[PDB]
Amino acid sequence: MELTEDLNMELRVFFDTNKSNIKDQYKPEIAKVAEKLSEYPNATARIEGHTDNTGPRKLNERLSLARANSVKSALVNEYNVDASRLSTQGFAWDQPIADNKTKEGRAMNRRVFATITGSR
Amino acid sequence: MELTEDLNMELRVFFDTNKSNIKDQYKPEIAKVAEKLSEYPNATARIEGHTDNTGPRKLNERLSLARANSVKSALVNEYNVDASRLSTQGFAWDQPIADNKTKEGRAMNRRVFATITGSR
Repeated sequence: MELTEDLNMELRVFFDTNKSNIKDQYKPEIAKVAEKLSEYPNATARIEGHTDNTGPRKLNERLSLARANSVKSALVNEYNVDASRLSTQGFAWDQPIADNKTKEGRAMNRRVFATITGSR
Repeated sequence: MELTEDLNMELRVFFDTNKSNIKDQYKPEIAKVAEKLSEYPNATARIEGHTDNTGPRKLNERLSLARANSVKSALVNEYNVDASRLSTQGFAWDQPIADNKTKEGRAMNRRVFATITGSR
């Protein structure tokens, strides 16, 4: 029989200003990502971090990547997910999803989006 | 978080001449379909029956739809799958997959192919 199941997941984690820690409220989502990475052992994740547009370019290059790395670290260190399955990249403020002129637009931009894909 | 798992399954059942019963051979495969239909309660199945090109045309129109319906009935009656999730259609000898000039090709054409798709 031909039978396949395809996984597609998207995780969104948000961060406070200048912070790259994972807030406790995001732990259940990371745990679910880890469960699906075990259920689909060929799956991989592309984790992309971002900043709002405030502060030096240099801070935000590092901060965007640190936030992606924080997501990867939680998976690797707390869920024993192999690191090589998880890519990380930071886009500093280059890819806004909301208006940087509002406190709430800035909150939306301070984020990691991770895309998990696999098949079994 | 957004999580989707997409199911794609293809079932092939074959028939003896002038018959629309499910041969015991096919029962494990039909059981597997029902299992996935339960694991993906939103999935539906497109069930299509066929004949070889021997015999009167209306006999083959009926028999092709009877084949598709025998697969549906196995799912509905033995495995309690909701009948509205399953479509059936017969194509008489109009869609051959093999040579009707040989016994082996005719046996290939006496079939039901079903595609089961959906997400959870």
